[PDB]
Amino acid sequence: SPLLCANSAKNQRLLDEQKMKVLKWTFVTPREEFTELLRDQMMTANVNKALIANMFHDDFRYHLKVIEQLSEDLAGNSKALVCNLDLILKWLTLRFYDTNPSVLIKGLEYLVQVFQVLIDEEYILAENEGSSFVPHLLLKIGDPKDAVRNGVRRVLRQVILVFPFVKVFGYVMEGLKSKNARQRTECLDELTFLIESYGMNICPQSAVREIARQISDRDNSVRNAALNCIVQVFFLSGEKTYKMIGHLNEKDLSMLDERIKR
Repeated sequence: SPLLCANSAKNQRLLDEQKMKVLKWTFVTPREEFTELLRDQMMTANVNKALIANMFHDDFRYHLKVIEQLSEDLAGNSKALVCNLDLILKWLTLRFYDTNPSVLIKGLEYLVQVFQVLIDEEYILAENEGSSFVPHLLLKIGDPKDAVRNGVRRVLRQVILVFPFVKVFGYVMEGLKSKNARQRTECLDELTFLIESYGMNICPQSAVREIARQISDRDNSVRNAALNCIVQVFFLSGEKTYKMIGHLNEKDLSMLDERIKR
């Protein structure tokens, strides 16, 4: 019984969601209705039933096992992975809310192997796969742990190769609303990377406004990140930036300009 079955069941899952027959995979915190839906869908998809059992075990050590098994299975059976990609991405989004660093690091490593396969096979993420996955992944970009943050960034920078970079930009932008200052800081740095990489086509005037608001943040790391980001906008946009940043604390302007230069 292979771990994952190459079938076309993803079509019905995508239709189910579009037609409102199952919950859209979106939430602040995942509760049991999402766990039951995912387990139902994996059942229906002929995912190995022992794997399913391990997937929804409470003990994180069975999650590490699941990831190890999927990682080994990926070389020989990439077709099956792709056929079940949406289920696997969903299962990892649940693991993003668990507090175990080992599970995050190993899940992120696996994801790097997965997205490399998608890139190599020229697979294009369904709208639903991207939407179900990226907001939850981005939640970890501000993790306390260095290896988690690096893993999230590595995966995120693969996602943009197989999913619209304008949509990813949008999801990163949402991170500015976090109550967590490290989340705001890391999302700001990511915006800077994306703007340097894609140019101002990816960054409308309204986003610039939004980014500039973060300069007045009390947390010094958020302030320094927003400044670096507006500076990068300045290098691509020139004095028109000053019309885009809205209207700022003249202390900011001093900090902005003294970073704009030097």
